Amino acid sequence: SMNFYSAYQHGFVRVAACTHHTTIGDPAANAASVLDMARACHDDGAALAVFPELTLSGYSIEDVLLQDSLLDAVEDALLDLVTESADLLPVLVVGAPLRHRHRIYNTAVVIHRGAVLGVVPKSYLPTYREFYERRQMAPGDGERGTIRIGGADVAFGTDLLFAASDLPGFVLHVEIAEDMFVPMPPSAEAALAGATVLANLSGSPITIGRAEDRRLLARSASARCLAAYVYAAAGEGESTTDLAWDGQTMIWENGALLAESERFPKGVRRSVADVDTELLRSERLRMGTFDDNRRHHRELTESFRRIDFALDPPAGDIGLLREVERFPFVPADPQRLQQDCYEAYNIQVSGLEQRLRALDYPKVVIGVSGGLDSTHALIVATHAMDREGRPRSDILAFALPGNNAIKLARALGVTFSEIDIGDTARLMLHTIVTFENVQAGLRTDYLFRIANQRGGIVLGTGDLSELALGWSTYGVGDQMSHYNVNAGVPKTLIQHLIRWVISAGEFGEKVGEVLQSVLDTEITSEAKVGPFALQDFSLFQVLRYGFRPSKIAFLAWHAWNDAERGNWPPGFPKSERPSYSLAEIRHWLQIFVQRFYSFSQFKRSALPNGPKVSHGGALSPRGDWRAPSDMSARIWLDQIDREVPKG
Amino acid sequence: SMNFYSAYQHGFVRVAACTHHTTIGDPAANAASVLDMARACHDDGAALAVFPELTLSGYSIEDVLLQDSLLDAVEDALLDLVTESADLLPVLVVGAPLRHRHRIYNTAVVIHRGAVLGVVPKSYLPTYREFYERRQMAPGDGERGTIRIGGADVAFGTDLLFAASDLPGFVLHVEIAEDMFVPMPPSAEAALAGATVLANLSGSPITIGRAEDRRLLARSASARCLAAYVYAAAGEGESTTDLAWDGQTMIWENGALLAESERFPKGVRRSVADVDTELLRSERLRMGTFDDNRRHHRELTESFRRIDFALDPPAGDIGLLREVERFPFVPADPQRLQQDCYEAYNIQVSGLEQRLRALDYPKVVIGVSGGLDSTHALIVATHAMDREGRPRSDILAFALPGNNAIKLARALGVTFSEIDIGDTARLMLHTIVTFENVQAGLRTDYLFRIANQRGGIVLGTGDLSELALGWSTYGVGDQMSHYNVNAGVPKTLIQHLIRWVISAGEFGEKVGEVLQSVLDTEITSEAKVGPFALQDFSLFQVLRYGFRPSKIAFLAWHAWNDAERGNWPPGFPKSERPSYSLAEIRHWLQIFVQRFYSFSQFKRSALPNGPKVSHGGALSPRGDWRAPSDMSARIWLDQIDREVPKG
Amino acid sequence: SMNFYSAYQHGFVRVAACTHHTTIGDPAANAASVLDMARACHDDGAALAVFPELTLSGYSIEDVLLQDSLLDAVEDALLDLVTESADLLPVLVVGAPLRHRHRIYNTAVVIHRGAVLGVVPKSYLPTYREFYERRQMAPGDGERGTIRIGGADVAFGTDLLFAASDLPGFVLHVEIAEDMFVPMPPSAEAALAGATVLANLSGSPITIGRAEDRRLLARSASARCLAAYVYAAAGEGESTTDLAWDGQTMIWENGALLAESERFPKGVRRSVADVDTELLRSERLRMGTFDDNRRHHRELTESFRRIDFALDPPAGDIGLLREVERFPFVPADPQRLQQDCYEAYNIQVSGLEQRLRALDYPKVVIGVSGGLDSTHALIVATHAMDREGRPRSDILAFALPGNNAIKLARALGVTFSEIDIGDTARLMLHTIVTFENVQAGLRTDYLFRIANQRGGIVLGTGDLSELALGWSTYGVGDQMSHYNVNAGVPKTLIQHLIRWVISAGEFGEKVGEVLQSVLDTEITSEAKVGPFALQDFSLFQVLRYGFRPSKIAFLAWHAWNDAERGNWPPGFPKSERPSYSLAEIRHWLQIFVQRFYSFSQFKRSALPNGPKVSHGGALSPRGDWRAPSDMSARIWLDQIDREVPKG
Repeated sequence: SMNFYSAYQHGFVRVAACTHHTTIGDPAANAASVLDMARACHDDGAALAVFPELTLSGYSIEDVLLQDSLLDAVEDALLDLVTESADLLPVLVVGAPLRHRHRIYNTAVVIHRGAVLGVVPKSYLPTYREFYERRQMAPGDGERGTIRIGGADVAFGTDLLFAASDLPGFVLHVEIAEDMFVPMPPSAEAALAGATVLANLSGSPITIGRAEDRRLLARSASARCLAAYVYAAAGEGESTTDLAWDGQTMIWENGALLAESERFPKGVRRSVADVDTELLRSERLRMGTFDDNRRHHRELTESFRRIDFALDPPAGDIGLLREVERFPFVPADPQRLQQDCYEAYNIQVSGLEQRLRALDYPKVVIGVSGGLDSTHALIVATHAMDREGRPRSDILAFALPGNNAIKLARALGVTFSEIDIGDTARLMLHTIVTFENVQAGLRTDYLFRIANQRGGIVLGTGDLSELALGWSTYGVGDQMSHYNVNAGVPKTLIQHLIRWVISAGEFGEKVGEVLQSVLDTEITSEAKVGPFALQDFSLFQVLRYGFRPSKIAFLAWHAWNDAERGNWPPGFPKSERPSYSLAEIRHWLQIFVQRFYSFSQFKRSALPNGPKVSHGGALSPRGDWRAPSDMSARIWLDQIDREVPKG
Repeated sequence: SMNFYSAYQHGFVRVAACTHHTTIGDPAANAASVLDMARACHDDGAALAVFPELTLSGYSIEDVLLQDSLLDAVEDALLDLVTESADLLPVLVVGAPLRHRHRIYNTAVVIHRGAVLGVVPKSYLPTYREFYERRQMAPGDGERGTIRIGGADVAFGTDLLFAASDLPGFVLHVEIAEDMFVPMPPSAEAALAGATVLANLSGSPITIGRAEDRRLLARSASARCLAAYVYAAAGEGESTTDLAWDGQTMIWENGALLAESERFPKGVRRSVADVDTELLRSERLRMGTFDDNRRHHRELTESFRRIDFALDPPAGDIGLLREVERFPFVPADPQRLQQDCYEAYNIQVSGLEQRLRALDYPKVVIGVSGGLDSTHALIVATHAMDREGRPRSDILAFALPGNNAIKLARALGVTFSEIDIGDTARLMLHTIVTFENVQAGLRTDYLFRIANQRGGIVLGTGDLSELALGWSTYGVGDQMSHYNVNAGVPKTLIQHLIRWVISAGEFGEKVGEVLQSVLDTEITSEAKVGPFALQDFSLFQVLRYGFRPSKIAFLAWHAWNDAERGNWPPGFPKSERPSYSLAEIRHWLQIFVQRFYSFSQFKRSALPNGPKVSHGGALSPRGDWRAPSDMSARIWLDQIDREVPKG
Repeated sequence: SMNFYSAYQHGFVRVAACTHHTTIGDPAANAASVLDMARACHDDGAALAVFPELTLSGYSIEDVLLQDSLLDAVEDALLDLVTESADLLPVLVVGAPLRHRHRIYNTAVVIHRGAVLGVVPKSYLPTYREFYERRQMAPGDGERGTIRIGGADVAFGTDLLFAASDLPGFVLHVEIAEDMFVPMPPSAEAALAGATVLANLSGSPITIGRAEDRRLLARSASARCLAAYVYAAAGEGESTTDLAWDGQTMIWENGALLAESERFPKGVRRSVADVDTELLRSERLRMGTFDDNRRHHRELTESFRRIDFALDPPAGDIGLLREVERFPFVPADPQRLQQDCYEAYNIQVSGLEQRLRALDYPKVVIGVSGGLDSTHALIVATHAMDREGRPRSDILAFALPGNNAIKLARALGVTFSEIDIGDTARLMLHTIVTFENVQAGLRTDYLFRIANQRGGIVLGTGDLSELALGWSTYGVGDQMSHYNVNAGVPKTLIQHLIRWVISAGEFGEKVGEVLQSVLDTEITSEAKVGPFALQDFSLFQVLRYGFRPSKIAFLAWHAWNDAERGNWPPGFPKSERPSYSLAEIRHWLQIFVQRFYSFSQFKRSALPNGPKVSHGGALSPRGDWRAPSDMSARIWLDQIDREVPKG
């Protein structure tokens, strides 16, 4: 029933930061650039278009700001833009010097569908180094009430929110340039009062290092305020009597850069991106201290004035202007991925180290199959022992048949032994896929018994994705161990941790050759539960954000349906770059929500210790995931039936 | 009279962030680690030592926090540390769960010289994902009054400042972990109330990406709050039942990282750095909107309680724990420098572009000597013309004799002409170092006359360092031009902009060969005014911070006296790495303050347009530097006589 | 499209202060005098008519105020005036004792178009010396709410503003007599709250010195409150049992007297004047501390009640009731002009003195052409040298040919030398109106070279009007000098400074004869840029107030079109009293806005030091005028095309 391909119906809001062509001291010309860009934003289906500080006059005109003809021309141009907006989709946020009471104010005028919703004055006017703003303009901090524009009294002040009544996830707040650089910025109080999209109009003459400063402050605002931050600075056309300009625009969301434009461009530029209002909503739902901070500042935050507007956004397929990683646990960017792998590995190792110290260095018993998970756990166990100054021969590795394993153990210098469970199984199957659980259980039973006998503990090797799907023999089974270093690591990341270890090369070339052989042999269960690439994608969206299934399918389809779009991490030869149809994503998603929400929780409910690894979450019922073991997944399956097309 | 080699006498404060060895549930053991580290901080002359969240109990002990024997043992250990501090220099900030009224609070105890100065509870206790803090502990936001510790009632609450009565630049405020992550952090209000050093005790279980998050928030706090930010997280010893720890510590100052320690270390680590309290003071003096923000929140900021203590810091030579760049305008880090050069060049080019458009593309007249400055200006002029779609033959370059110049002009395809001023000079010297000003003036006179005749403007090529020192023939002279693209660029950066242009290679190999020849010929005036490396060093300290001369000499001596210490930017063969004695630095500094404060302002007072380039400042009297043309430098010279040793 | 001849369309508001004929204790008679005067105000197109304190009863009637028949008769008369006002243009402000709650109040009733807008009680009732007011009447300070008049509840209190909704520059506030004499008058808070026109109804028995006291307080109110102040006192008809009355009325604007009436008149009198609401608006726009004062008293100023009314003023030519000086820099009044010239001369001299001291008394090099500007600068240079005890022979004066100059230098006893640039020019024009810039440049080049050679500085002589219009050879040119004493002095004032110096006679009769010869020869460039009388007129309006071009043309046409109207300063024989048509004023104004806003700023952007002289402004880019060097004057030219008739 929803239009599945509509970004607006999935909770996105399309927003634009625009750098126009400045004609200093010519408001009709600045307005014609603005209108042209605003029409491009309309054609793109954008809900918001933010322009540079003092758009209609030029930022850089100093005492010209005070000339009656300049100020009159700004009013005439502004009113003409307002009439134009009757036919434009986006809210426009346009800068203007405007008269109010005794002075002119440096303002952002918020315009929508033929009306002015509000006028927001800059709160802090720098008057130091290259800035002289208090000479021409009055501070807006603490100003409230209304301003008279074109025959209407409209809201004026630095306490205004603009809330889309048909898009509750979109609540706009506006501030100007210096306002975001002070210790207590107006946007931070507005975020706590309910703003989700924070706009900044900037003039910002460019000097060496200044772009880094803008980025630092806008990025950290977006993170600390669990918000999108939409920034536009002035560019070509501002006076270069004493100053230069780079026209930078950028869009941040919760600390992530969604889009940015060319610095020092020839001609106008825009950043345009779909902000996920549900991502912002999900972060604020979970981070309770955000709301405790609002309650601490209740008087400050409860008094904002909320001005309502109806956006009436396009209902159809307008694409999705957003990078959606195929692997939420495996960043495509190589530098970022190296860092993640470094971090995961040390998490795993230091976790195990603390366990070994607290137990006065037991021997470590571990089942090794030659598979990715147990290969990597053995490497972790080895490094933990090395760092604790303990002999590698205190590692007791067991192959348990019902290849690369013995090679790897021999290359590491750990104690390797191979017990054949075939026979004990047989006497079991007699005294009482059955076949295949008896084996799994007898593996575990043995490992524990040897650990008892040898003064050791059992290290587990099962991974987070297996925990998510309940892929595991419950009880006496592979979940059970004294400490599982892989419990927090999703299957999709495991191969990269191994690659990272090989690249490290800190184990020497023989060990690297065996690990490489493991990767080559294992990479090329997924037949029952489907591709781990898709199941790890849904696990992240559910565990981090609680997104509904149709939202997850939509993100997954944009990431995965076309192998040529987007980016792939390192380690994917062209031939190993699969693409998935919506029918496939839908199928594996029905299996995901059933197994995750309903079937699998009981198996997780009694997990072994092991460290949390991913910022996306782990599944410890002592930690990130508290849930009932006895619930149906009916509503999630029904949501898929209702909202995700069959193909 | 001061001890010139004393970092404390130059306004530094030495601060330490420490990660100790956690013994969970054993306060006597945690306190013994703390005391050992605190004694190391004492030996280092540190004024402050901050430890991880809940130091005395362990952060990670969950319901064990509520056990009477744990809480009793924390009190006994805390009191014993307090008695120990009688003999230690630094203020210690140690975490503890402490009983107050109905509940325990997650606290930082601030300890100095045998007394507890104050107890600061955490304001926001996360209870989401891996955090369960509201289960055991009460929120401290809004709590005031006193807490009873060891027979004394001491200040308790999240409104405390600790001010060193003998070191006014050191005013401490403390917050804990999550407190810095909310939209309106307690430290931001404390900065506005007067805090200059903000401490954070953190537990912070480590996950992929989390260190980047800590960095983002601590760095941007330090920048937006014009403060130092001292952060310590827990490491080895915390429980790894569900979580891992990386022991990270770091020290930020105004957005710059001063120090950080090894992640996931074996054993304890500290970051130790000298914070420049005068840098923080100078930034706050200049950025008036910082204080406007305090006045907006007057009620909030005026009610902090200030607790005084006397530090009585070491008076002798304890070195300087701080990286002091030799070239404040030329970052040693290659990536940072590439960025700076990219930015300067585009500033210069786009500045000139706007001037050319506004004048309907005049011809551009430029004097070319073959020197660094005029070589680079000709490159800028060329690129500006290219970008504006204008013919290079509209550039009119003139050699004016009284080599690489004609080569470069020919290689660029601009119009080159060589006028010999020898003869006109002669008739001048007759009709009325004199010799050598007549020449300089006749150069200018000609250039303007040709510009008039040819429908053009004169581009200036003099640089910022020449403006700073008044190295220039005033009037009809080389200062005068229609637009100076070099006016904002200090001499020390010029050579690197040329190198950057060569590396760009966007002009082709012939032009690159000529530029390289310019560098080789020119690099190897400074005999009258001294080394530009030293004069640019002092210019930055004066223009950005207004530091007194003894402070400038001290920084310069630490940067420059030993060629083997510190880092050099790219482009300095081993043989070109000079070192300077204090006697030399003192000599050039006396010349600097006389020329800068007294002699040179009149020549700057009428400068041509050109863009500001460096975040350090430019010298436009319309911009960064407003000063009288008729003042003595007596007090600065006297300060040198009184406070800088002769050698 | 505007009616150019309409004072209302140019932002004037016509206001009247009226002294009526008092019939003590006869309200019908007082109302008939009021109505007669109000009809005269209507016929004059006045927007406001203010009457004396207690108009309807008589001020002086003491306990008769308390008689029921007196109070009833006041109500009946008041209601009848109110019905009459249905047909009158002006707001009427009429005094009445009115019952409210327990007492009568001394009130001003504000009446407009058939309704009572508000009733304002006197705040402070003097009861000392001849005043007994608290005996009969209650204080109004702090009273709010409404009063019942003629079946309507209307606003009552000392917090009322009356704002013309179709004339935003007209916001009225009313106070009574003693209210303006206390340290914190109600009108001062009303000005900060937005009042631009402050009315005072006064009874004010007249004694020796009292008129001076009224003037002092009303004048300084109008200045400190950047407002018009409209004052009317009672006259004939008040009881002379113990007191006399002088019927004074006056209208002040920003410290200037606009109009006043005959003291002790036989019959009624009115002051009627057009208040420039744009002048008040421009002063408040520029004086930021006025608004800082409002923000300091925010609670006080934000709570005024604003009562709106539509004036619907006459749209046609009603003349202009205002003295508009032909020379904003040259007051017509001889005493005022002598003072201005005394002040300018000492400004110039003391400026130069400080420069000479700071440079340890250099020789002073100056180009002397015999013209007004260089003649006067040489006199200034001479007096500065005399005052500093320095020999006149240290002045080095140069004639530079391409008469009165050598006479004047010889008469002063300075060192005179005549260099002929003819020849050096020639060799210049060869090595490369051109002709005529080469000369100007060679003048400058020489002067600087001689200054270098002789241990001196170059004094500039160019004037403010030349700076305004960019009349000057940029660069090496006549702008350039070490110190310009004329930089702040407009051309129109220069001749009067010379006349003043002659009258002083402090140089002796020979020098006076030469100066007189200079005036006679020079007085009788203006062919390219037009009459300096018109260009200085526009410069003042732009620099002081930022008025739009049509407003400037309107003022200039009223000042200049008829030589017989208005006043001329001293020094204008009948034959030298030009008049200008609107077509001429329009033509020179188009040239003015193009040169001033667009063409000329670059030449000013690098000005030499020199002191600000006129309260109207100077053009130092370090001082009064910060503006871009690269802006178009399109909007000002377009404003002229749209709004100023061709002739």
